[PDB]
Amino acid sequence: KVAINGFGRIGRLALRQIEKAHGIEVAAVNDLTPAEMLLHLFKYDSTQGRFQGTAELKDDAIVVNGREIKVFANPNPEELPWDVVLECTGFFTNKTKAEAHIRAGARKVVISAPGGNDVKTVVYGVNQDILDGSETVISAASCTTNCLAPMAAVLQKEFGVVEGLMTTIHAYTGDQNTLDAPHRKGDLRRARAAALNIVPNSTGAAKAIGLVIPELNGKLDGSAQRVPVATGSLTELVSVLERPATKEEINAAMKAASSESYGYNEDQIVSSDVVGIEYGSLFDATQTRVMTVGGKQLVKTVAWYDNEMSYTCQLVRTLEYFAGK
Amino acid sequence: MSIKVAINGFGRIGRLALRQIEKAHGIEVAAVNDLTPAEMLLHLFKYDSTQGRFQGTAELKDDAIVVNGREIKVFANPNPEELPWGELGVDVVLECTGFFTNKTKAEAHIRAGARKVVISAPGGNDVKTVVYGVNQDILDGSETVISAASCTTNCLAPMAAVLQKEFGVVEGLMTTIHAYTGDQNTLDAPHRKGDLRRARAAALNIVPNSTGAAKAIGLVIPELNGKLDGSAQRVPVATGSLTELVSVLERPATKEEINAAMKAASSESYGYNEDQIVSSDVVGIEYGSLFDATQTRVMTVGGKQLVKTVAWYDNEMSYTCQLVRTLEYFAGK
Amino acid sequence: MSIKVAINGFGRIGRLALRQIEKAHGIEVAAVNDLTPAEMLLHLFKYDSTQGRFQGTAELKDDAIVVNGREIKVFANPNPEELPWGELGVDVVLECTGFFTNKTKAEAHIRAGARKVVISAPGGNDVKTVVYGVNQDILDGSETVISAASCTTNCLAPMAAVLQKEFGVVEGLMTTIHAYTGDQNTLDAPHRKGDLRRARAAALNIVPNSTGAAKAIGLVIPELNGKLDGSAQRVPVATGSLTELVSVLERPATKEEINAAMKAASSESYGYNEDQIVSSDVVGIEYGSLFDATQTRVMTVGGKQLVKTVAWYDNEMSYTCQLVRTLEYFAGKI
Amino acid sequence: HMSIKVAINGFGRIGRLALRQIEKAHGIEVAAVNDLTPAEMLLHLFKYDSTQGRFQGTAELKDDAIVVNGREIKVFANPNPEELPWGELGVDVVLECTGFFTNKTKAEAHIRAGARKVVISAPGGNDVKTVVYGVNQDILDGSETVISAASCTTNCLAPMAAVLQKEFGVVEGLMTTIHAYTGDQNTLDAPHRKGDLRRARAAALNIVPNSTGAAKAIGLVIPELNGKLDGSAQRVPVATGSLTELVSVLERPATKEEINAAMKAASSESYGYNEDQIVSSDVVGIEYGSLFDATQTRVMTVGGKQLVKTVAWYDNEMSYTCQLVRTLEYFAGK
Ligand SMILES: NC(=O)c1ccc[n+]([C@@H]2O[C@H](COP(=O)([O-])OP(=O)(O)OC[C@H]3O[C@@H](n4cnc5c(N)ncnc54)[C@H](O)[C@@H]3O)[C@@H](O)[C@H]2O)c1
Ligand SMILES: NC(=O)c1ccc[n+]([C@@H]2O[C@H](COP(=O)([O-])OP(=O)(O)OC[C@H]3O[C@@H](n4cnc5c(N)ncnc54)[C@H](O)[C@@H]3O)[C@@H](O)[C@H]2O)c1
Ligand SMILES: NC(=O)c1ccc[n+]([C@@H]2O[C@H](COP(=O)([O-])OP(=O)(O)OC[C@H]3O[C@@H](n4cnc5c(N)ncnc54)[C@H](O)[C@@H]3O)[C@@H](O)[C@H]2O)c1
Ligand SMILES: NC(=O)c1ccc[n+]([C@@H]2O[C@H](COP(=O)([O-])OP(=O)(O)OC[C@H]3O[C@@H](n4cnc5c(N)ncnc54)[C@H](O)[C@@H]3O)[C@@H](O)[C@H]2O)c1
Ligand SMILES: [Cl-]
Ligand SMILES: [Cl-]
Ligand SMILES: [Cl-]
Ligand SMILES: [Cl-]
Repeated sequence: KVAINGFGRIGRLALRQIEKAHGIEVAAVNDLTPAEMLLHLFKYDSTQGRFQGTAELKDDAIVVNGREIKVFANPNPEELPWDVVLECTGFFTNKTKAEAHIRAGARKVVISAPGGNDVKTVVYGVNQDILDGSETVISAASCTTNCLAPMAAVLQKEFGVVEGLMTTIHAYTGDQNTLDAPHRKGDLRRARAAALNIVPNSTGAAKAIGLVIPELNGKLDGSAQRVPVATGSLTELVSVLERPATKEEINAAMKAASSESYGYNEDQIVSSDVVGIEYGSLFDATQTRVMTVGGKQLVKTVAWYDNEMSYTCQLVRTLEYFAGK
Repeated sequence: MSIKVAINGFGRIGRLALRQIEKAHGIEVAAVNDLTPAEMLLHLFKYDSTQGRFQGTAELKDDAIVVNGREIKVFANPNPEELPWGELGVDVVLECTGFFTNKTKAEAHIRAGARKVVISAPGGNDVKTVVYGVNQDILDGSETVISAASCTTNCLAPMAAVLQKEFGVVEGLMTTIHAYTGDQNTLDAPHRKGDLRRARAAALNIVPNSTGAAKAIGLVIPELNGKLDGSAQRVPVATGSLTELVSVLERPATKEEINAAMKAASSESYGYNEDQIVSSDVVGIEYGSLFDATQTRVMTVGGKQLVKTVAWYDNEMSYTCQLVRTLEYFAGK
Repeated sequence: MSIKVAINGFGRIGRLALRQIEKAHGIEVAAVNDLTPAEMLLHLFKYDSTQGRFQGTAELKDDAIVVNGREIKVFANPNPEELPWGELGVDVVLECTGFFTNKTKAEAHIRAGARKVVISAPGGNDVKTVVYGVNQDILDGSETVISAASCTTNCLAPMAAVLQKEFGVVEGLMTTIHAYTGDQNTLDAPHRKGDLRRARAAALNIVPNSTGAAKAIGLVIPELNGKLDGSAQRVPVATGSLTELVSVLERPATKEEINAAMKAASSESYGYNEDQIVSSDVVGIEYGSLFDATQTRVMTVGGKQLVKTVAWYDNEMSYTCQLVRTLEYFAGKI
Repeated sequence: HMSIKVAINGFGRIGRLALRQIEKAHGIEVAAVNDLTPAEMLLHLFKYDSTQGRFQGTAELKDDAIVVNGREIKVFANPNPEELPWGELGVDVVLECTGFFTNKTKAEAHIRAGARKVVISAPGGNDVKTVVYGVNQDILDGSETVISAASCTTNCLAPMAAVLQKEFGVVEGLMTTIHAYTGDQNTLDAPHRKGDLRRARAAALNIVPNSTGAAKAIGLVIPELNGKLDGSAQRVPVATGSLTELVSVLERPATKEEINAAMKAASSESYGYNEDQIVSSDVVGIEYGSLFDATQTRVMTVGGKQLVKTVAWYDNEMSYTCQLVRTLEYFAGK
């Protein structure tokens, strides 16, 4: 029995994915918007396509595949009439703010974002075992961490990482402006028209990797380039390894760790081929480069992800695992 | 002493208005007001994704931007009552926020000490609406708050004026094919005003939306009152737009007669085009409307004629230039 | 005995045509022809920027693709009369290259031994032109080359049929607001066919361009012969379109009457929509045309009425489904 | 006492912008252009440009010529350079901008037609010297007939890579150019002429991985970096304007400030220095071949080991064009 705070991109897609899930179901959503607008945006999606199911608005609820889900329009989480709250508003990104859902009535909580260093942070398929169930607020990290972590863990376990720099070439998101206009958080680059620009912007995914993979703590950093695609992204990591490697060995080790969370690709795919996938990360063997200069090696590895759907499915896999405890 | 202008809302229209007034003689911007620190505003003034780098010097100071050496005071007060327009000797306020679009709200600037307001949007019917080059003569000087109409109205009005004078208009339906604007969302998300179509990702969609522009032609040209209506389709270009009018005229016409009549009426406000241009060629033009003779169609069936005429506009720069022309005329009179 | 189809031009329409024919019974694609090695065609069949991954299996063999376990021979002959259509027993060619869009050019396939050709485009004024759901009865099977018209005609025709049948049309002007297509350049560059507007960067511009969909409507709906014309505005969406028709009707009308008549005429080819949808909601629909009742306008000024009706279409998938409906109907008589 | 008379082969993105730039130059003038198209189309694309704006000058048509700022420029449409009247017109240098003659034997056709020298607007193979103006133009000794102005990415990377090599020493480095899409990509998903499965995909819809030899070419432009760099490209949906990231291991310790101060110290007309929070569209139309962005400099130190990222912007159109013109003027002066 799950509940979704923030019926945004992540919140609405989560409901779509939970609709296919057993033993947990979305019982209620909360947003800042009337139900008619939430229902419309659930049914019709510019990048994820039409919802595959029935969705109609009843009195104070929406009916998805025959079942009723209550809808609320409150900007105060403490005043929510609440087992697990998917926190997807983007405004309660730490334990103190997310503790307000617990004092609204609900037991546990999964923050759909980095939740700080005082909350356990799980990338499903990498370190979900660190959870023992007694946690009240957990974090599923960022979209980029879920892409970076499986690739980086394999590099750490199989060769060891001295250090690495990341570049995520990222779809634009709603925290960028449609056209040039003042930006709420003072970011001079996110203020620019999103669909017209390559936009450099900072990201902490690589620096914070130690929360998911302790043995990479302090070894990675990087930054982002936002580009005019509405969803679909990739993460490059340029690293110095501790032992020699070939492109073939690197790719072979990637394939060995492939799972429902970590896909392995050998086709000449582009970003739109990645829209809607359910892997949290899709390794691209075609982009692996090991460059050797006088015995010294420098390595580039690349993984794709749908920053929307890839993260949503990871959010649901982690949500399911956390519930089984 | 120059006419002293203050800009309320340093947005798309506000910033370009500053650019155009910088090149004008006899008038200068003394202050701008917005919701933002001066550093964010200065950056957006220098760098523009569709209109190019600012061609001039622009520097940051303590609560001010210095444009071509001149200090422009920067305020960040969302209540226009409290702005020091009186203290600064402001003559005219360009009201460009999108939030003070009627007579009583815009009169807060006059209570703050300014003499006149021009609203950069439709301002209600108890405020005169001026499309420069069509009906500015309706001003008699005693007005305090006026409107420069919408971007689309400034595009349609000169085209409709020629059709009415030369042939007479029975009725007409407009379709504006419009660049997306800041009132549309970057990605699918809740929309503040409840618009299920403006809620959708702007650069991904053909987005139908309503507009009162064709109805308001009935105000700029009274002999067209109740005769026009239309709608909009927002499309994924960041600026640059066109207006189509399908009309029933009262007298027979040919494609050549319509085009010749458009050219004869061309001016600094109403341009005349015969090239095979597309919307990006229209970015940054200074005509309020650019008639496209290549798209004129007069279709005759059993004596009955149905006419399509098309004009381009940069919904940003074209409108800004009409806004500045009206401002200069209004400040003189 | 299944109806054997070949696809000439494995492009946007050609590849989607294979997807739809794969789901059909009694008809199957035996071969495709393009100017390209099979790996490139297999790759593009599998991966599609606007229509999504192929929902099925697709693998490469020697100069052939295997779709859902079935071999489809692949050819690369740019001259269609040298294709082995007769030898393979090909009943119908879907002509989707954009280079053989009249009777003389498309007859190459009959010279190569195929029995019938359907052109996925306007085929000129001297070939039967069919919008499925409007006029497929004009076919008796003895035709050798027919046209399924353009994407816009399949959008315009069902809407215009209702207006003509229910109210009578004096005249009308169309505007299609259309996704950019492959006949426009990626960036500003010389254009092969000399069009100064299609030369411009497709995804940066509103691009006026001509279209014969309304002017040629008389081939599909005889009572509208010579009564419509119109034009296009190409805009930066990669697929998905709408058609506006501004018309003068012969008798008075209300928006509700127009909308009710559209819904009454709705079918698998002609959808009826009442939601506040935008173009991306229309990518991948199977209606040839989706009428939008929210955009209907009847304007009355001193008794005189001017009418606007608007219909959506996925110029890719909407047209493809119309092409396959026409193909199936044509093959059941051939 | 005669101005340098230039012919432009390929009136494309680079060809047309080169004409704009040469019009502003003293001592050099365009005498003719050649393409595959009638003069009306070339004139139209010269006046109107979706990313670089309207031409700021006069441009009119005549009988098989364009008149730019009052001066006549002859227009030809012959696709074999052997037959061009380069000798008869006294053409000193040909800017080879077609993308179809990017090696020495193909480009020497302009010499056989009567021209004295050729500059290829692209990598030209290894038996043609590759010149990035401001980095290595002194390698020309005058005896060259055919030279290359390299690629846009090589012109972006080279001044940045030169400062790091001279000031700190470079062990190795990997490049990623995040690059505007170009005309070698398809408008929508379609077969690709050269068999590239990613450039086959819709350009304005995708992040498109693609290979580039730019980082390897630095080993030719800056011989002390031979064999030390490689990299690749991601084409993204902006119509022009790009950046190049370099992740490198240096030979001596460095800080962000030292790296930036050295970049600023080397700035010139070719190599710009930026400290503002700019995005790609701010770079459209710049005349630097490379614009270093001090705001993206990163030095990461982990247990004494350092890894360095430096980033430079470029307008792959105008930045390269101005580099092309500088190289032309220098090459023409010998
Ligand atoms: N968008 C992505 O690609 C992405 C990827 C990974 C992680 N995330 C994270 O997920 C979170 C949500 O981002 P998003 O993409 O859904 O953006 P969004 O703008 O689509 O989602 C926010 C939604 O919640 C609503 N909302 C805002 N404040 C609220 C409040 N106080 N109470 C209730 N509803 C409120 C908004 O109206 C909107 O519908 C953020 O923390 C973001 O960093 C997003
Ligand atoms: N953009 C166009 O094409 C266009 C064309 C014609 C007319 N207009 C009209 O011009 C007006 C402005 O449009 P825009 O496109 O420039 O919008 P915008 O969002 O780009 O700019 C509006 C600015 O006003 C500021 N603002 C908002 N509320 C404020 C307040 N209370 N006090 C001070 N500053 C405040 C915002 O911070 C923002 O910078 C609107 O009324 C719009 O309808 C726009
Ligand atoms: N794209 C649409 O929205 C749309 C809609 C309706 C109708 N149509 C029509 O369908 C046709 C194809 O359009 P498209 O968009 O699919 O084009 P496309 O460019 O995507 O596909 C054309 C294909 O034909 C191939 N081809 C070209 N010349 C050939 C030859 N001589 N022999 C064999 N193959 C050849 C090309 O290599 C390419 O794969 C055109 O007539 C077009 O007007 C297209
Ligand atoms: N676009 C960039 O950012 C960029 C940057 C640096 C270098 N370059 C290089 O410059 C060259 C041109 O690139 P572009 O982007 O201008 O391409 P383009 O497609 O815009 O221009 C090529 C032009 O050459 C013409 N042409 C082709 N074959 C011809 C022939 N046989 N004879 C005469 N004219 C012919 C074409 O009609 C076209 O106008 C390529 O080698 C490219 O790699 C491009
Ligand atoms: Cl970095
Ligand atoms: Cl309407
Ligand atoms: Cl028309
Ligand atoms: Cl690489």
